[PDB]
Amino acid sequence: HMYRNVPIWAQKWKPTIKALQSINVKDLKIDPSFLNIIPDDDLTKSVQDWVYATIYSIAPELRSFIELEMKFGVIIDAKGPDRVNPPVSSQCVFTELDAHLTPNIDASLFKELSKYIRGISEVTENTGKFSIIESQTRDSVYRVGPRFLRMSTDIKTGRVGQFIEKRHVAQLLLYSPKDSYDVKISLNLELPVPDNDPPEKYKSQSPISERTKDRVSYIHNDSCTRIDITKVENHSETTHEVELEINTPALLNAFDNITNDSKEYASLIRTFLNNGTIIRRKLSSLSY
Amino acid sequence: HMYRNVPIWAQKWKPTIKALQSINVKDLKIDPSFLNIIPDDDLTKSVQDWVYATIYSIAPELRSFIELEMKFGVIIDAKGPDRVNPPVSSQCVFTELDAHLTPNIDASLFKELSKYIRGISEVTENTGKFSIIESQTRDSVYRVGPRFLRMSTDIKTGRVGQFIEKRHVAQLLLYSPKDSYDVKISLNLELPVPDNDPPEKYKSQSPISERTKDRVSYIHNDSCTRIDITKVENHSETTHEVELEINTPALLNAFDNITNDSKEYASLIRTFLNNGTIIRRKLSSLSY
Repeated sequence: HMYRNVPIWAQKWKPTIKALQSINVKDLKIDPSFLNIIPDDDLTKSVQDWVYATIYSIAPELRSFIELEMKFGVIIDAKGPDRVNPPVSSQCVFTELDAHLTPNIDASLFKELSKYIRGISEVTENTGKFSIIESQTRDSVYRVGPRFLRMSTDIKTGRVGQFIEKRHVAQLLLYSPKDSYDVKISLNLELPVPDNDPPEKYKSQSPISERTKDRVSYIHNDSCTRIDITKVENHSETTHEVELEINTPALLNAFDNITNDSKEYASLIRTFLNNGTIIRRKLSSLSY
Repeated sequence: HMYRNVPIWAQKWKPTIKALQSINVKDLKIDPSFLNIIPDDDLTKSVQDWVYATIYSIAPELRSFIELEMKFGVIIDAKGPDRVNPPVSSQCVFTELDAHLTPNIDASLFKELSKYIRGISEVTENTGKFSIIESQTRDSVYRVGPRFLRMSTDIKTGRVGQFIEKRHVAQLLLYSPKDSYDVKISLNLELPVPDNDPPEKYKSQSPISERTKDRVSYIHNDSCTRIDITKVENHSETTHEVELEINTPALLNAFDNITNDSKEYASLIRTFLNNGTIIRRKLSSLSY
């Protein structure tokens, strides 16, 4: 598990993740179930299985370069410009060949959600739970041939922050018909470029694409989550992006402990989705 | 709310049902969310809304005749004999014109699930939680014209148990693609026939349909639920039916308290679905 990687189509064990035991809460009024457990709902079990399969398919040395993120926007199918409209009416994993999501949320909604999140961060009873990080970076993509290298530059001190090759490993599309946006959950790799020097080699040539990002990040260490709210100019097309990202460290430690003690892995996933849902719901209630 | 009934298309207030607060459990290792709440998942919120709308649309005097049940079987669409196959991959409310479910589960599965439930009822630590009721009844449907009256007769002492008019008010279809069966959630009315005598009037004439039911019921008062496992001969076509039914009393008391204290209504629903899910999952794991 820790020291191997197997392709998704060849994996045979799925770790058992047990349901939350009826917590030690004041004797409730109603048992949660006749077994006295709270079974995970179907979408959280799916995500738990998918995230485990996809990590277990990447080479152990590559695993600390994992980024697991949820991005908001609308799922569009291969044929039609409009949001997909399967015959379902509650949230679910959406599996249609060529369906895609481009992260982007209405500008007005983005500014009311930013105020909401800023307001939640300043309530005096939760102020030592969040930290706010504001940043402005220019990401430029260079082709080597053919590989695409992304170099990130901070606006103030034009020092190259990150120099990497980003590889898309997998994505789930969550169709959310009660909501004004759907969500894509992505597992990418951000692999640091090797021996190729950043500043020396590519200051000279022209990127094939440049994105400027103006971003406010809210880090909530107690739920292992970060919320990133960004205005991006895509060279120029503007998008407004809202992302939730899980802390990699904590993810890799939970995944390494899955045989030993499934419970850490299972409530990391549960919280990530619970944070996701709060944002999704707040964006839908602001849309009225 | 209590003393009115409004049609579904005309209802304007939806009660707010709050998320479970981070229970008083040993300080967990991970906050459940950045708000410190556990938002309800989308299918439980849907069911909570649907059940409230549908009760609120029935006339207050008719409400104690409500039966809220979950039945297992497969959703089939209008055109094709096979189980529906929308492009989704986790459980969701399934909304396709003319889609239908006929309650019926493989005979072999039904006998292994009966053993499982009997085994769960006899574990010494949960034996004062369940009671088992075995019964054999013949239900005969008579048309008056045109209304259909169902009279129920117990096999031993051929005394007519129930004499009623059953009215279907609504149904939700839950598409469960990870499972071997789907579920239909139904809200019916079982209205007791008025002044028409049972034994005198219809011993003479012939029913338009007769069903014999051999049933074992497991009553779990602490979760307000009953599990009913029945072999039915439909005059003769045999079906094997598995149903979960919520206790009406408790449902009507929770619904009456929804403005005052939403939490009873919300965890009655949550448990019903949690019980449903255990049965669904056990039926799917027995199917391998």
